[PDB]
Amino acid sequence: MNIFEMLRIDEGLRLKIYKDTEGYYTIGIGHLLTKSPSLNAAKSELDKAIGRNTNGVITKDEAEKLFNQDVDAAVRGILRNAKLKPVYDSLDAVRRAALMNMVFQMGETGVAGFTNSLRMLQQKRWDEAAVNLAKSRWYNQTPNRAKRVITTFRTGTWDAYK
Ligand SMILES: [Cl-]
Ligand SMILES: [Cl-]
Repeated sequence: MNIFEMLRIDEGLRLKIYKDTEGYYTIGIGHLLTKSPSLNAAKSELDKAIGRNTNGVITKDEAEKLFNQDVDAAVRGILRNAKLKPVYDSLDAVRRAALMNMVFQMGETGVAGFTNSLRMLQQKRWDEAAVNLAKSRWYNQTPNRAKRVITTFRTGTWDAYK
């Protein structure tokens, strides 16, 4: 298992524009197009991202390419963020994948706001962090996915995804 497979599981794969759990227009493997309520705006962002007139539909290859870019961006966002980098540097490989999953879902800024949980992860206080992470809107809104990521930080293994 790895980051790509893990996210592919959590996000799924859709080839036509769709609305995510927050009702925003998305496509592919969790690639957020826009927060605006306009479908046209979404088709516009889509074409600009793919580089052709898509008409709201993309191929598998195109989805994958977006996904690759998004994963890379996530790492790099981690590494440039002063509250995140240090955490990431302290963790082992499986747990780094759990931090990336969260950044991919909620953005760098959203995760950096889990100050207290971050501190706990840095200290390697697994159970405590797991409890603190669950006291969040993130957990109450997408509880199954959040449980998977949380178990991942708690245990340092991929069991939740096997
Ligand atoms: Cl893009
Ligand atoms: Cl969920």
